[PDB]
Amino acid sequence: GPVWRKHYITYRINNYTPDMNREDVDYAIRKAFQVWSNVTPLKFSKINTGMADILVVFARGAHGDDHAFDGKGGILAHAFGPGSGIGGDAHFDEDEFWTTHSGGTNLFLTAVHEIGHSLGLGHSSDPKAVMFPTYKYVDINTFRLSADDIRGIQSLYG
Ligand SMILES: O=C1NC(=O)[C@](CNC(=O)c2cnn(-c3cccc(F)c3)n2)(C2CC2)N1
Ligand SMILES: [Ca+2]
Ligand SMILES: [Ca+2]
Ligand SMILES: [Ca+2]
Ligand SMILES: [Cl-]
Ligand SMILES: [Zn+2]
Ligand SMILES: [Zn+2]
Repeated sequence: GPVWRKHYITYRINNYTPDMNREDVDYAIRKAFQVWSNVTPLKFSKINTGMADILVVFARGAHGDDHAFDGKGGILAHAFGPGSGIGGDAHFDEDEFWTTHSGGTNLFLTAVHEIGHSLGLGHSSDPKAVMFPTYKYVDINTFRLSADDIRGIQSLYG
């Protein structure tokens, strides 16, 4: 698959989940981008106007792309690999209950996984990997990418 042919990447939060405080949503997303920028040459910037590379969206059901969300449970989010338009964008299922910790589905951890896809990673067979298919909560205070994750992203971006 493709990679981003540039190191300065922008994101915009299209809309905010009513589940969380807006500042917590901003924080979770910013910290998620930071995870990946720490291990790559990529720099992520939040923009408030115009078209961003990565649009962050909360939506439910069929929401205008090829893939409808499915209510509470099952699919938590999806994202599109590098490219123009919908490429890079990360969509979070509003039928989930997004939380700062483990009360519902953790937005930070979900966002790390989705951003990985936005940057061109597929899934990992390592259960320790953030790119493993199955969501599970981990202590976010001790959160780190696996060796499988770091190798994955550095093979794409150095
Ligand atoms: O992005 C996606 N890839 C997929 O295969 C689906 C299903 N998976 C999920 O909804 C999802 C979201 N986050 N996590 C997760 C996993 C492991 C650790 C972690 F921190 C978060 N899994 C599918 C394409 C709809 N969406
Ligand atoms: Ca895009
Ligand atoms: Ca769902
Ligand atoms: Ca919700
Ligand atoms: Cl919580
Ligand atoms: Zn979507
Ligand atoms: Zn995935």
